[PDB]
Amino acid sequence: HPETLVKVKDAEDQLGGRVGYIELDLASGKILESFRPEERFPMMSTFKVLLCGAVLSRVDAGQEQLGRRIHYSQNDLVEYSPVTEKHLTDGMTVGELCSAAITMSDNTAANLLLTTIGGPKELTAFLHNMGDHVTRLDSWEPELNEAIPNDERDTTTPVAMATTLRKLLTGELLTAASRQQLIDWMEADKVAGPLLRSALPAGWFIADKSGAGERGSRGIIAALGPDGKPSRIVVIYMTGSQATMDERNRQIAEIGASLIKHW
Ligand SMILES: [Ca+2]
Repeated sequence: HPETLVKVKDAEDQLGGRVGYIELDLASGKILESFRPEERFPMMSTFKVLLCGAVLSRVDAGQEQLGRRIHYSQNDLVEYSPVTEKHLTDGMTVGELCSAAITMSDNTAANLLLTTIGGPKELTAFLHNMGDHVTRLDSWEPELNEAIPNDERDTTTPVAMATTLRKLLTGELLTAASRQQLIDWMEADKVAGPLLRSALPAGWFIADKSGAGERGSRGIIAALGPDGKPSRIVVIYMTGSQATMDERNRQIAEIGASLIKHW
């Protein structure tokens, strides 16, 4: 039952392309283990957590309200909008849109939220303005989903993403209420069952967000730990192969099993 780094390397052997991995201690931020920590990978829908971090930062600044209701039209709807397509008459609140973006990966929700802050370059500026000079969003949905890398638009690195996620979930960049709101949305993720959650023992906490894309791309960002309390950040990305979805999923689940068994 392989050690985590051994399993990550084996996943890469099996899949082709690259697999990147990092594990951070949540309390201290120290890197516990890594593979390809500074190499770029497509974020895919993992960006939607960062987007809601930016929205919450605006809430904390008095520039946005989670209860603000956004109406939109049929023409706004893009691929993979399972929540927003149901609310053409009533619209959705900003907070509902973040729940849809994170928990269901809803693409129209993400686009609507990106509009509230001025687009992908403004999300990049938010990241830069928190000290992440690596991660960048360039595209809207579903173009992000539809894209082949190209290989620097819409990328992060395992360490930049992990670092950034820790800064959103801990410390004081966001208020206590906003850090808790963000982790709640991630805890409520509905579409990442095949990944880390498949390996998760009973009684553990997990808050996560997955992604998938063309050229064998798959990823997950998570805060997890035993006894109902997160205590580590894990980030896993893969890209650059011909792997099927079932194959990508199985490898992420097996990395997950190794990290749990060696915790
Ligand atoms: Ca290799």
